[PDB]
Amino acid sequence: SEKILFTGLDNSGKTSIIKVLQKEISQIAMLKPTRQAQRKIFEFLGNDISEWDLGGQEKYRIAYLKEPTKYFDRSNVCIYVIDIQDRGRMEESISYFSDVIKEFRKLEISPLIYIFFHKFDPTYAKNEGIHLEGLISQLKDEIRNIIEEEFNVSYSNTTIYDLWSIISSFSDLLLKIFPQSELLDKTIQEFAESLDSNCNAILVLDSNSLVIGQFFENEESKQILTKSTPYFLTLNDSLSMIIERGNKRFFTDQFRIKRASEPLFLIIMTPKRGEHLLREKIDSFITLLQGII
Amino acid sequence: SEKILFTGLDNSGKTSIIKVLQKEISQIAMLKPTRQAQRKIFEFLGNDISEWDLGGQEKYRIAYLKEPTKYFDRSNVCIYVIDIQDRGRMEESISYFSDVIKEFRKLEISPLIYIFFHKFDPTYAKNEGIHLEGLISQLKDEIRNIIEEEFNVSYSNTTIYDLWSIISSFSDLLLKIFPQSELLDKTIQEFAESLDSNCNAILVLDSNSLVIGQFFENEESKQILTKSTPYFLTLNDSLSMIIERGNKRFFTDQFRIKRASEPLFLIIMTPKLREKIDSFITLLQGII
Amino acid sequence: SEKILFTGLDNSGKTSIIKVLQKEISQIAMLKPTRQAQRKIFEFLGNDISEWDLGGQEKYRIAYLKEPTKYFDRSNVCIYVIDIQDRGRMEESISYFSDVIKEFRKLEISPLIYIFFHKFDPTYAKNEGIHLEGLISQLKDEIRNIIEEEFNVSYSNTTIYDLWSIISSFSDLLLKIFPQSELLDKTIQEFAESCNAILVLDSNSLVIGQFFENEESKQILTKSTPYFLTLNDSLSMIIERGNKRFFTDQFRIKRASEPLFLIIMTPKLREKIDSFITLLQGII
Amino acid sequence: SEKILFTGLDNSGKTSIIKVLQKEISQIAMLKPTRQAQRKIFEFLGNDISEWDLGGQEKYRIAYLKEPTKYFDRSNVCIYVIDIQDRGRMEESISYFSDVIKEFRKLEISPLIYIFFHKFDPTYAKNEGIHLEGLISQLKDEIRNIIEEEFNVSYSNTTIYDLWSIISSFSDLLLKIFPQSELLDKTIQEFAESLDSNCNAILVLDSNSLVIGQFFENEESKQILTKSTPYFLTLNDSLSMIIERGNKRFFTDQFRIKRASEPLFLIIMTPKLREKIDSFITLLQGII
Amino acid sequence: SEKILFTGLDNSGKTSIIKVLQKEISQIAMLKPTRQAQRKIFEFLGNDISEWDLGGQEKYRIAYLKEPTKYFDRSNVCIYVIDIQDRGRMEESISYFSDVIKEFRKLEISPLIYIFFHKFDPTYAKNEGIHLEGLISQLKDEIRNIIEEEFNVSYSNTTIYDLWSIISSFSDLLLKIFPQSELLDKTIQEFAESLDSNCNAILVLDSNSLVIGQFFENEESKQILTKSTPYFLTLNDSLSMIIERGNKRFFTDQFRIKRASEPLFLIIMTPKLREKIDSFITLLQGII
Ligand SMILES: Nc1nc2c(ncn2[C@@H]2O[C@H](COP(=O)(O)OP(=O)(O)OP(=O)(O)O)[C@@H](O)[C@H]2O)c(=O)[nH]1
Ligand SMILES: Nc1nc2c(ncn2[C@@H]2O[C@H](COP(=O)(O)OP(=O)(O)OP(=O)(O)O)[C@@H](O)[C@H]2O)c(=O)[nH]1
Ligand SMILES: Nc1nc2c(ncn2[C@@H]2O[C@H](COP(=O)(O)OP(=O)(O)OP(=O)(O)O)[C@@H](O)[C@H]2O)c(=O)[nH]1
Ligand SMILES: Nc1nc2c(ncn2[C@@H]2O[C@H](COP(=O)(O)OP(=O)(O)OP(=O)(O)O)[C@@H](O)[C@H]2O)c(=O)[nH]1
Ligand SMILES: Nc1nc2c(ncn2[C@@H]2O[C@H](COP(=O)(O)OP(=O)(O)OP(=O)(O)O)[C@@H](O)[C@H]2O)c(=O)[nH]1
Ligand SMILES: [Mg+2]
Ligand SMILES: [Mg+2]
Ligand SMILES: [Mg+2]
Ligand SMILES: [Mg+2]
Ligand SMILES: [Mg+2]
Repeated sequence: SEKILFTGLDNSGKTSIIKVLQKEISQIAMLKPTRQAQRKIFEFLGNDISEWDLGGQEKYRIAYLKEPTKYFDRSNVCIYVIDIQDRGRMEESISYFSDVIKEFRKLEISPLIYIFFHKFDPTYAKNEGIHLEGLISQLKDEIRNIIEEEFNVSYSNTTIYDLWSIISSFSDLLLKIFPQSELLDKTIQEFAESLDSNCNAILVLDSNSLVIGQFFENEESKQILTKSTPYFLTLNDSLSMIIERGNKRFFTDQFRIKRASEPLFLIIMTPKRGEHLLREKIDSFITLLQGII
Repeated sequence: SEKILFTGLDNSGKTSIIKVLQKEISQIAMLKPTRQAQRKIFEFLGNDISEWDLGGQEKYRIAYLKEPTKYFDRSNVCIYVIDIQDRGRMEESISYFSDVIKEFRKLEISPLIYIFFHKFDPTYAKNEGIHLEGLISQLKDEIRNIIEEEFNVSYSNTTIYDLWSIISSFSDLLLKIFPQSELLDKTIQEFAESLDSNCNAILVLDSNSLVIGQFFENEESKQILTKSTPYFLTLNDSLSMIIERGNKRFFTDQFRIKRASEPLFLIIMTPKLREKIDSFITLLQGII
Repeated sequence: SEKILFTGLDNSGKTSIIKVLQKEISQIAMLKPTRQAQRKIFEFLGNDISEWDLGGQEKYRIAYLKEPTKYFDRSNVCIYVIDIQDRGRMEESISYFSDVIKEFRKLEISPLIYIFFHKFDPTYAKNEGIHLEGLISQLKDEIRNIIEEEFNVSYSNTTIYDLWSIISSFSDLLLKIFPQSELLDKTIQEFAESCNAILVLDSNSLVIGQFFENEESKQILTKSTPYFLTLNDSLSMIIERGNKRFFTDQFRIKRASEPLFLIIMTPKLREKIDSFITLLQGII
Repeated sequence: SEKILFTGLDNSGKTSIIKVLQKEISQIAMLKPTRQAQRKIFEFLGNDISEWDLGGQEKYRIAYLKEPTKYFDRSNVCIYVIDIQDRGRMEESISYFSDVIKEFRKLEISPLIYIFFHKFDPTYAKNEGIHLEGLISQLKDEIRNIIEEEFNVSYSNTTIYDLWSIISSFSDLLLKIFPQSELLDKTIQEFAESLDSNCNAILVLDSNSLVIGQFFENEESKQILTKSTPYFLTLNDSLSMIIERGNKRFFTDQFRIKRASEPLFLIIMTPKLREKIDSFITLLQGII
Repeated sequence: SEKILFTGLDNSGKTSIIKVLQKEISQIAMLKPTRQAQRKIFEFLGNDISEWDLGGQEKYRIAYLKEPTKYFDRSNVCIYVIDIQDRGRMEESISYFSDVIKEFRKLEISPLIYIFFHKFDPTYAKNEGIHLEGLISQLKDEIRNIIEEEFNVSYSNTTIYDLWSIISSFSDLLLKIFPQSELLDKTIQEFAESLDSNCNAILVLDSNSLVIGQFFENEESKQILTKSTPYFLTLNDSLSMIIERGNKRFFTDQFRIKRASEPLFLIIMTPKLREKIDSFITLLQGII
């Protein structure tokens, strides 16, 4: 299987990120500090994945460093969550990150390192401007000096007030473990162009609502589709569909692949003024996706 | 202002019904016994209505009867909620119903009485069958002997597992307080027939999602629209729309009327013209 | 009957504050933008109080200013909520505050104005420090220029991450509407002298009386009382945890429907508590 | 590792039971039908245990039986949940239970079979009485004819309206996977007797609030401590202790054992000595 | 021989009903709780019948269910008596009834079940109204669910304040064991119409004063004769007769049938011929 480890200081936001990934946002208010490690198992495209949420209180971080084989071993990815709104605890956070990397070195493993600069809220980021960007740049410099190019590192700005920032970062991480064929993007890109200027955006999602494939004509089309899709997903699950809302038309479809348990979800967005997508075009597209993914 | 009173024994389901009406079903798992009377104010078509939820524990029921002018006076509608799954407490429920009716008599007021035979769940109703039907018929006989034709009494079977049963019963109650013109049903019927064989069902809702007008070509069209509308409303609120799914097409629209604060909601289901809709809405704005 | 009006821009936090007051914190994650005016009624010491939660989205603010008599009239207290983390919307917030004050002037009423500097979170205040205090000073100066000594104005810092900040501020507001006798504080002050802390709460868990020997005792009792309440309501009592001892009691007053709650924290006498309760029942 | 499997028909209540075990009762109102298998990992006295929640809708049960090695294999316990309020689906429930037992036989494994007669609510049980008792007796006969003494079977009446019904059954189930020494029951018994007539009830809980040991002088002392302890825990967790309410006094304590990660919880109820509690704790640390 | 079983909870009124049948109403005030089973033998139309009065206190009921073959075996009729004034013991009563039926199932016998809804006093029934009727209808449903159409069940409302209610129910019970020829009712009907409109009511009784045949022109004629007959019997016993009183005339006669030990009693009420009577007696002698 695969092991994904969430770690970081207490209050950094690890459990809230997980609650977003589980579509259980309503449980974020009732969140208490996580006690030791909480573990669950989920499936990504036919592969079972174990997820570890390490409670970040100091009494728990010490226990993690006392029995490192129990917690840090066999990790394929380490998600390290930093509360970028809490400058006063950043030095402490980098210090605990150095301890975690040191444990990986003693175990002689090199998991993918994914840093979530978390609580990067829209309101907070707008009011803080380049002052916040400079702080993140200093954080990366400290992280690079600790990593010393012995680990692969990725960085993402995340916030529970932007579901896409969490979904796409977690999807990008899973697709680094399970790389996709270049044919996938080439097929999606060619399908969009075969519609002749009548395709603003496409998403291919799995049963966890994680992103398997994507296309965006521009930044505005990306914002419209990624912000509307969760509500269309809620509608689909509660009830193929065609939805006209505002100046856009949405085509939604479910399809299965051989190796995965549950169906995948396809959504295509076009201008409302555009021609209706021919069903035979969507079906041939789905047939290729079933052979590529 | 109009006064609507929720009363009945504890555990009968009054607050859960209100939570359904407030679109807050998720809080039903968190419900505690209601402490005495809880009150809110909402608007229905430009009229304010105060809503009283009276906690049903015995210590509160005694307080209600000790100071009747503070709780039962000026009530325009009394909703009496009966847990029809609790046979063992029905005699106590009817007994307390007699007390409430007596206080109305002493105050010399005649509010509309609306019985909610509540917790009429689909699974429960299917397993209990004619026994539950006979048990409800016996409850009605006891209520009739208490009322003695001195009050207008309506009945409905309700359950939180059927949102339509609660929404349409409460809408029916409010439309008895505020009667509609006969032109409304005629306009909805005439608009439906003007679509040839291409109009299965219509719903006109207010901002509380209460039913102001309705049309159903048959029972199957009624089931499809009433079960699907709550999810379209959640989508519309979370974001004019058109939704095609299966063999049906759904048109949703919002329009305002002069006397009401928030817009109304129109949804039309057809098998799979903006002018017909715009002209329909214009007629509704002059009638509703 | 008294009318309390919650207003301010959308996203400022008004409904979350109300949810804390209703002991419904678990619903804050499920909150959506409030549509128009949501109204409820509750009792405070035998008095009925109507509470108005005005949705702050611009389309609703335009409707409030189009029909001022329907929303702002007969207001006894206006609670104006400002997201002090959102400097980018502060000019917009002060401008709408000016419009609200103007409607009060045209109605010729003078409600108590209670400003909540909301989202004053412990982490945010720790990191912003003195820069945030200067910002609050600028807001007070603007509000002063708008009020022009025609309204009584009070200020409070609030955050859903400090339940006491919201409970005490709202209690302080209600005690300005319904003033208490000075004998209440003196009776509590003298009972303790006869004690690290004392709270007298009503059935809404609002603060009717309080005593705190020092800042440390205050933090201990204020943070512990909700769970002592949760224990009580869900279930007199005597509790010992740590180096402290707690005494909880319930009693009724003549004009109130539900009982009041008394909790005393001492370092670790029935007759002295019963005489203290007797005096409270004759003063509150 | 150990594997616990929740299965049964859709709507039987499996996920609600798990929500109670996870101290997330507030989320029961938000539950949706479970899609295929949901899996979590928890610790019981130092042992990692995988928990499988198999969604019960028919399209999922067909998938389970198509690939029985992926779902039923290596199971230590099978919890089969039956909605005993839904007589109309009991024949369907027993038939799927027989299919599950058949898959265990083809795998040549013998998990403990634990039947939960769920939704045994206080109100429903009181109103149905002996009529429901006879129906449960008929269910046991069908289960026994399916088992044919090839499996170990346990039965429990459960309901989300009685938290102890679910906690104690799940605790009883875990203690059969990990049998305890007879010294634990004797030690708890002797300590309660060393207090003379000053010990009404004792509970020893783990960090999951599952029951490791228990003592009850009589049925009334059992109902007082079990219904009070969740609020004594929520107090302690959200915040040693002594509490006096009514005619009772309570002592709470936390202690750790060598092989477990988180502390255990001890609570003693007496009618209204620190050295005696410490020595009793020291004994438990060498026995558990 | 035939076996009739009187059973039911203590205080239900079993022994009081038997005292009415034995013409010993004066002993009702001296009744104590019956200790275990009391047994008598009486003759009905040439057939010996054993009558078991089972004491209903719980310690006796437990003794019955411990040795079911001694008490319940070979029963031809089980009379179950329910005090319908005591709602607080109806669950206990229905539960014990379920136990008795379970013993008949294990014995693989199917006696006639006769339910006496007892203490249906005129004053109590008048004051309780349809509330008592619903309760009896509820009890009837519980009995049906317990029986599952495996037994013949009859019902009657009985009370010691209406001798006819007890006499006619016990008579109807015995005639179900020993069905009569259809020529009997046709003969009584034909004799009545042969007297023109000069025949309001007829009773044919045995030496136990049980009703072998009856005829009533209307309800008033039934109430007059059924209420006057007990005193006519006492006069006849204490001493053929003719009695004129008010606007009615009563003819009484005694006759024997070949298979019965003691004479039968014929009473005819007419508005105010020996030969007609003698021939009517002759037909009855060969039909009964
Ligand atoms: N503004 C903002 N707040 C957030 C965000 N994410 C989480 N929070 C809040 O931050 C607090 C910390 O959340 P948690 O998820 O419990 O943090 P944690 O890392 O799991 O803490 P531990 O359980 O001790 O490990 C919670 O009150 C969240 O509501 C975010 O993206 N933006
Ligand atoms: N099966 C079923 N249960 C229901 C239904 N409605 C409410 N309940 C449950 O019945 C219980 C009673 O809920 P409440 O709404 O608090 O009852 P109440 O009348 O408000 O009781 P008081 O607050 O004491 O007056 C709750 O546990 C609900 O979940 C229903 O329609 N069907
Ligand atoms: N950090 C922080 N966030 C808060 C606080 N209070 C509320 N929020 C968040 O701010 C957002 C706005 O909350 P609301 O209470 O709905 O704001 P509102 O004033 O009611 O907005 P309208 O309904 O449009 O009038 C929500 O996401 C809350 O979670 C707080 O004290 N601190
Ligand atoms: N009255 C009563 N209702 C219950 C009880 N437990 C669960 N329910 C209700 O039963 C319904 C089914 O609950 P679930 O837990 O989702 O059932 P499930 O077995 O998980 O169904 P699937 O996800 O399809 O497998 C929900 O509406 C619950 O509220 C109970 O103990 N008593
Ligand atoms: N009002 C009223 N009381 C009755 C009636 N029949 C019996 N009772 C009273 O009910 C009480 C019970 O009478 P029993 O005949 O001794 O009852 P039982 O079933 O024989 O009791 P056990 O001997 O213990 O089995 C007596 O006090 C009677 O006076 C009736 O028809 N109406
Ligand atoms: Mg956490
Ligand atoms: Mg309630
Ligand atoms: Mg709001
Ligand atoms: Mg489920
Ligand atoms: Mg007797």
